[PDB]
Amino acid sequence: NTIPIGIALAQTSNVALLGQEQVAGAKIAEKYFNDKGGVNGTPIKLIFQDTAGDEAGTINAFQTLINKDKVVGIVGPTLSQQAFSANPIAERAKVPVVGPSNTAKGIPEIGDYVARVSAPVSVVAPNSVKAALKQNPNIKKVAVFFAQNDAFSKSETEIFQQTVKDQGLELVTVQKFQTTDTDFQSQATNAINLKPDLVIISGLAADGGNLVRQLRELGYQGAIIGGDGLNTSNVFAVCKALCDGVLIAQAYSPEYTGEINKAFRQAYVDQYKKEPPQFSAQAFAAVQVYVESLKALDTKNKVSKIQLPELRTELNKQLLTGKYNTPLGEISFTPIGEVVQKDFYVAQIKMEKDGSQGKFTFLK
Ligand code: MET
Ligand SMILES: [Mg+2]
Repeated sequence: NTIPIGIALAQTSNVALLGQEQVAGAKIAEKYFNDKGGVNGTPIKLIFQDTAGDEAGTINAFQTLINKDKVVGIVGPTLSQQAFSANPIAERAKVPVVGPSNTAKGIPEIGDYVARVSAPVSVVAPNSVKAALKQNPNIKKVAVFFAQNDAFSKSETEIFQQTVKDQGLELVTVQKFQTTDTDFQSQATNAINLKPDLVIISGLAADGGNLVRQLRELGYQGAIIGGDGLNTSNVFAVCKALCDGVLIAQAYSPEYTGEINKAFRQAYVDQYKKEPPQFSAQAFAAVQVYVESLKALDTKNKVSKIQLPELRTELNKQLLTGKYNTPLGEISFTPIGEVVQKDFYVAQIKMEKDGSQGKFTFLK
């Protein structure tokens, strides 16, 4: 006998460039917690249902997990764009959802069954602008790009734009694109002609990487900040050597000294031969929230005897009250399921000159 937890992430489509790291983190969590006896002796079982890259796919994944797989709760989805459409399905069904990396404004507000372990754009994004200004205090003109078809990108770019204004910088242009675009010559040239010292991009991985590369191809030599959608080594293949120098804020640091992060990091590093990326840590933390909440609930009210609808409701109630020592640091939730997290960072992409390999270097 095992306790089913649903994992609804992008395992196909271009969104899987972001989902990949999350699936990896979730699998590491499953082994980590089951090796510790699962929920008071009862193993958990992660049940994966691919969301693909759109809303319909996420709705279908949630409904399958809820109705066929009878999961006690869901971790997912990958994108805020997907969460806004699909999470209300779980809310109405009274099934908890914990978002691992949905950072758009308004996610926890979707309902009483929606929480997230991922700090939102308003708290993560401004640090990368401050970091850019530290590396070049003479930055004055800023060009901003964003994917207008993506909910998170629209949310993130508003934060970036306000931060630019508050830092006393000149916003010379705001350019729009679609996440499905591969070509950005017109927008990139429009920005370059305005001589920005800093470019900020809010998109996803393939699009963001393509835009970074094209900006460099077209001769742009200034600073570049990428938003959370570019926060994966999967961009390295796209912009290659031209990814070098891109600043990306982080809601996770491998060097954080919590015991579980040490164990998570070591488990990750030993397998993947590189530092755990943010999306992997965040997915681990989401599974952790479910395991530790299930343990706490089971101790007070043996879960093997609770019928599924009540189990879901009590698990949701429980997880909202918990304090968790996760790879992300010590976290908890507000009464509406917003994450409470103290520490944030900025990393910078460092490419090898050949362009075949790179890493994220954390700024001190
Ligand atoms: C794992 S990709 C997440 C991208 C962005 N944080 C969003 O909310 O969609
Ligand atoms: Mg909520």
